Amino acid sequence: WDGKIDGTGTHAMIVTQGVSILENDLSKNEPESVRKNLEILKENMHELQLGSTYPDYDKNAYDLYQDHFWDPDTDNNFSKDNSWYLAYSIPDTGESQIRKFSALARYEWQRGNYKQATFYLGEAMHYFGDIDTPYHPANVTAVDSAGHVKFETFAEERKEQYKINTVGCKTNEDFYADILKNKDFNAWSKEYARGFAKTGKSIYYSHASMSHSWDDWDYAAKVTLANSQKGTAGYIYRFLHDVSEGNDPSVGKNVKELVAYISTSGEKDAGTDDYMYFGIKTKDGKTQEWEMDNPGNDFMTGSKDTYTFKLKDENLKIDDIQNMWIRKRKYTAFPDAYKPENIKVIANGKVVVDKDINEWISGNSTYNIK
Amino acid sequence: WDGKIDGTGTHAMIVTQGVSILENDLSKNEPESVRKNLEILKENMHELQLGSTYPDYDKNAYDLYQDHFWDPDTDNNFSKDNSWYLAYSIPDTGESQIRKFSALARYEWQRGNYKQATFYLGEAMHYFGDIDTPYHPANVTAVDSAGHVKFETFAEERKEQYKINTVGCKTNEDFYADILKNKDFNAWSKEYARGFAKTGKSIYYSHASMSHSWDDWDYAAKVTLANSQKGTAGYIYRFLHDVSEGNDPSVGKNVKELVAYISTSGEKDAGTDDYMYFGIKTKDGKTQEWEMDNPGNDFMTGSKDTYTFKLKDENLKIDDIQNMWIRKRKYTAFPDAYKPENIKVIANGKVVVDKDINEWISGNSTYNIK
Amino acid sequence: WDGKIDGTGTHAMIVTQGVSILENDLSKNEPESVRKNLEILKENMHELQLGSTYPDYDKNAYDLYQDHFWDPDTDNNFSKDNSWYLAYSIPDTGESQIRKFSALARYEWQRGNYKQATFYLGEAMHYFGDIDTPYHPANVTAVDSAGHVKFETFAEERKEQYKINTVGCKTNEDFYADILKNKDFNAWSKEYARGFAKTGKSIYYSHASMSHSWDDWDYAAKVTLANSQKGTAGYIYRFLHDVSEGNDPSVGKNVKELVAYISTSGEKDAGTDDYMYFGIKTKDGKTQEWEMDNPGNDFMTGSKDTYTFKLKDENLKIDDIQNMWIRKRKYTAFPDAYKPENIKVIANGKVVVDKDINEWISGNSTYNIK
Ligand SMILES: [Zn+2]
Ligand SMILES: [Zn+2]
Ligand SMILES: [Zn+2]
Ligand SMILES: [Zn+2]
Ligand SMILES: [Zn+2]
Ligand SMILES: [Zn+2]
Repeated sequence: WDGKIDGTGTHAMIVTQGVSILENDLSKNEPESVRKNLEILKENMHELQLGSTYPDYDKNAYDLYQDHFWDPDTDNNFSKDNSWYLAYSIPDTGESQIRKFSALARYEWQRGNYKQATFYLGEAMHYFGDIDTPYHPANVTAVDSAGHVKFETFAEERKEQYKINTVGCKTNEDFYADILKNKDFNAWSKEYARGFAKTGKSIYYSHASMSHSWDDWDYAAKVTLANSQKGTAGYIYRFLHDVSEGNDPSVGKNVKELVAYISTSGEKDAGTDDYMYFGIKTKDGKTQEWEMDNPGNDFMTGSKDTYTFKLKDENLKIDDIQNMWIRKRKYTAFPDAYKPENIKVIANGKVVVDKDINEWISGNSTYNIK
Repeated sequence: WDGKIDGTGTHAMIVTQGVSILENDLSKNEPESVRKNLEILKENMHELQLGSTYPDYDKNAYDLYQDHFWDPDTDNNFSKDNSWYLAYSIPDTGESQIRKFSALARYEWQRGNYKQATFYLGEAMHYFGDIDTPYHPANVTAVDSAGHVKFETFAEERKEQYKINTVGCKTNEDFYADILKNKDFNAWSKEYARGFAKTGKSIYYSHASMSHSWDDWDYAAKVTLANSQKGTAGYIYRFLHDVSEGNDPSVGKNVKELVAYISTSGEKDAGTDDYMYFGIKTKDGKTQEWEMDNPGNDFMTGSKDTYTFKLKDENLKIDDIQNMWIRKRKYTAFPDAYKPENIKVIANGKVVVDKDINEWISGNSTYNIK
Repeated sequence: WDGKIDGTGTHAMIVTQGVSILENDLSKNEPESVRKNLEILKENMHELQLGSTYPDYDKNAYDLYQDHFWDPDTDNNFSKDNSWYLAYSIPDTGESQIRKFSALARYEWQRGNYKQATFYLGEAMHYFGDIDTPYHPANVTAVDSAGHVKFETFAEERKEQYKINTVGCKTNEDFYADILKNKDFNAWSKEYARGFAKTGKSIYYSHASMSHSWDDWDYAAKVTLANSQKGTAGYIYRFLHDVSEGNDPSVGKNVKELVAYISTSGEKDAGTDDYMYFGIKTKDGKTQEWEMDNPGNDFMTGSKDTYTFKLKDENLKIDDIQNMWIRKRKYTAFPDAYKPENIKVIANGKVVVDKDINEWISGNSTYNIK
């Protein structure tokens, strides 16, 4: 969808209505922790709005230029195993960005950093809104410097007519109750979000592609903006329950993937053009390394980069992973020292590592995170 | 496919061959009721032919302009639940039109209205033929006022060379026998039709898209017109067995959806621009309402409109639904009375309500159907 | 991918690296038969390279003009049953060409014809490489006389930077060990290859379609060429194990399909324009015939044509099929005798019939193969 850097536009309308929806549908029986966390979120509405529009205007989204249109099966295809060369990091998808930003928001909320938690939650909802956008051509025709297309600017002009204020039921029944059933957030999210995204692709073909009339486009905007608002209210309800009840979604499960979220210092020359690798060592002395490389320019000064790693040994638990590190390898003969500010490592929806570094890494060097 | 308003063209050839196929393959052991109903259908061939081409030339198909090309997974995506905002009616698909017109044909046949039953059966086969048409671009390039494209007009010129006169086996064996196995018509139809539609999408990419040669196009027309004729013969065989044996496909199952087929009187000003809602009330006093809104202009004078409703409570049987109604809500301050001629409600492949109304509904009023 | 008729280019690089990969990853425990067959393959590298590029420059690929881009679900859709008119032969797909050429290579290797076996194996890998090529528009824009597109010529210029030399593990662990688990080669191949092809379609939409930048294209070439090389090393490892251990993948299973690979003599006028049919007769006297017809010109002088037949009776074993034949039917009144040189029939991954003919077939005649 469209949105503006000041926290206005379609994206901000969707998360604003998501909270309004929950306030209207919130059952009388919901626990007081959930009701109290909803009021903290309401206090931080402006951050939720900024978060919701930010990803289209971030720099780190690899110089470029933004395109937030994926085939709905991308995430599923990338999860398969066999079909990915394991030494390469997996690219970000709208599906994986929802999970990463969700894990970050839960982590921040729990340590009492509500401003930052809500900004991250907004960013998760941005990507959910994008995967529900009914636009799936092979070749994109962008009309602005932030990578939006005409269907989104058309909906933007008309956004106020598509607002909804209830999902049709209270949070003790059907839609909302089914969202709490699966404890594994990542597993739930993958299936839940995929349903909305596939319906958006069907609607692209039947009503929103460029050959369709303006009436069809208006209809496509109405139904997909109502699906966006409903799906968004569902994520927010799930979020409130997870942080109120102190749910850990990672509890017990194998570690198939690890996600690194790396913040490079804003200091002049802190970025690097050398090869960077992430590595682990398990309890039984087996190791795995990965290349950290996304399409654009990785590890630029002041960037926040995301790398997703697929494990070869699928039977591991988080507690089996004893050590982790980052390793630099010189690309040229000329020094290009690297200064990370902080690294967060996420496994099954939990931030398991949050380490401030703020040290220069030079030459061919291995920096131990743990 | 192409077709003409007088019951000629590719569509009419497909249903004509569908009956010819069944006459050739009809086993010696088929019951006399099936054989007798086949002769009544043969007597009404002209209606089957008109029905088969009519939907491209109907008005109510929302002013417009017609496009009968859907992604094969549309129906499946729309059935999911979670991914549809329940207050909105679901849009018609080629898949859902086959089920609606099939239910109407069975209903009419059983009350001895063979002309009308066969016209409805033709209309069901029109939509099956369309979903088997190998044309699935994101953007459609229509070449006539009825929304046809060049692949269909190319096949139209060559239609007589693609005719088949047998599916390769008798109705006591394989293809035909498997069609009778599943008693739930709607469930069978969904899976059966989807196989032909997906094969049509594969063939679109390998042989029928515009970059392919004329030889490839001819091959695509040959195989997909033979699949259309075979699939059509199968539906007709299933129809003959269902009406001969007095099968009820709705028997026992939960009501997940309700379909309203509304005929608005042809009387001047009978149509309306006010908001229209459909509603039910179950045995335990729980209610649900839906907005009736399709992309074009709903409830126009003399129109026959179709609305598909998704139930929130998935455990209901037909006999649990005690009352149903339609409710009007004024859009402007100026009167715009509405006059329906008849409403048919369909649940799991059965016409459960068939009520003649022919009364003016005004103001903000609730009209009880039952 | 691109490639040249002299056994150079991207395709040849992929199969060359596939062997290099296996040499690096080959476990110390692999049996000496596997190690010895790898050295015979290394001796025949030039044939593996020629095989890998040949299919883009063959004539029989039906005059035309080549297009090796399929939707990933094509093979799966064609296997369904119900959705194919059984009297017509099924068209070739990248998926089915991998299976056909694999069966031919295994057959040749076993009779000691290593040159020809390795050339066939190359041809199987050509088609695997194509289905892993991330290019899936509805309409193709070819830029050379062999049907290549700009994404492939762009990767061709840069091919040397994308080479990999290991899959990341030894052949005693994970990736490689899972490849030997399923004994039914055809079943394994269908699922294995489909994973790579679906990932290629996702990458087409996110990075390789024409609207994406050059950086995105470079990234798409890197990951998909590494997937091609990895998948290719896996097929080659499977091949070495199947021929070393004398595996029969057909053992026990029902015959759902039969594949005919027909070589027409190079003699002047050996080809034919008459209708050609293939037929069988089972132990219980039941027969089935099929039309042999592909989109282009079938049975041209010196051609090697492939026809895939779907059986109606799905419960048959290979030993139930007693007789097979080819039947000619005059198209015109003027003689057009046909001279086949050899017919190979393949069932579940085994060459079950290999008959030299080299006899003229005239008029309306049935030629018994067995
Ligand atoms: Zn957006
Ligand atoms: Zn976006
Ligand atoms: Zn049509
Ligand atoms: Zn139509
Ligand atoms: Zn190629
Ligand atoms: Zn090729």
